[PDB]
Amino acid sequence: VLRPVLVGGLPGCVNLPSNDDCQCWPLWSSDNAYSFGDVVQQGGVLYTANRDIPPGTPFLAGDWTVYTPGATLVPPHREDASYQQYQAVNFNDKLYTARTDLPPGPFDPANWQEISVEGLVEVADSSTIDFSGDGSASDPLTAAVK
Amino acid sequence: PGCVNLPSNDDCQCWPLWSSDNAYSFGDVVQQGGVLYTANRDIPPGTPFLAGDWTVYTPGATLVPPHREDASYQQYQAVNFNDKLYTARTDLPPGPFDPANWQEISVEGLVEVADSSTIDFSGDGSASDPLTAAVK
Repeated sequence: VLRPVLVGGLPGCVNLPSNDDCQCWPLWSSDNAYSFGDVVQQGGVLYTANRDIPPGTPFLAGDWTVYTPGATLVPPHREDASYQQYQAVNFNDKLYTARTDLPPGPFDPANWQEISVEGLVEVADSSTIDFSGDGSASDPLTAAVK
Repeated sequence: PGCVNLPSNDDCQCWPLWSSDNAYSFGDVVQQGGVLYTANRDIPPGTPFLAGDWTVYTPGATLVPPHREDASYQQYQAVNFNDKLYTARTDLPPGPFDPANWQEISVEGLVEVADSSTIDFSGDGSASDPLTAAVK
């Protein structure tokens, strides 16, 4: 129900928020180059990059990604980023780590650390009859021409 | 200056302050008691500040938390399950684990002791750089 309000009694009947907080994070703008993994605000939501963006491109939704500080991402290998030392990345489903600061370019195994473990490759022979064994017993290529 | 007509100019803060009302999702960041913490699971509103759900935040870190059933995950988020490394295929809602979504495995790359046959030669150890190349 509506009830009167006296003089100066306004603050009791209504409450006011606080002034606007500072935009501590930078603001997206097409006049800036961006490297892999930077941070920007746009429309009240934080975002991060996925590739070296040259200035002038509009805000393509395919480039950026939502930013959630508590997550751990392992993006698939890409031919555009500028990765940092000890940077994780997925290639052909194989984990890897950069060795130094890498400028863009095609994948080059010479610069990426790898972990290794022995395995047991499944083998069938078909027209390469007698394909059998693996690398343990030193018999990975038992096959012969059929 | 007595301007009640206007909102009260308050101090400026650049990190969300915890509350009992705001709903949080796995990974959100809050400021509590002058310290920064991070969520561990989707928290419905009204819950108190249970100490078993918020981890101390340290930006330089890098974590691989165990898989859960009450979390929301983004594409390519990494999780540990049965002592194995998994990565999500697409953003997921809360739910039990299933191989369909998560990347089957993240693996390393084998090595092998090649055998030279009498008809065709073998490769070079199957390492990512020297692929196993055979000739006649």
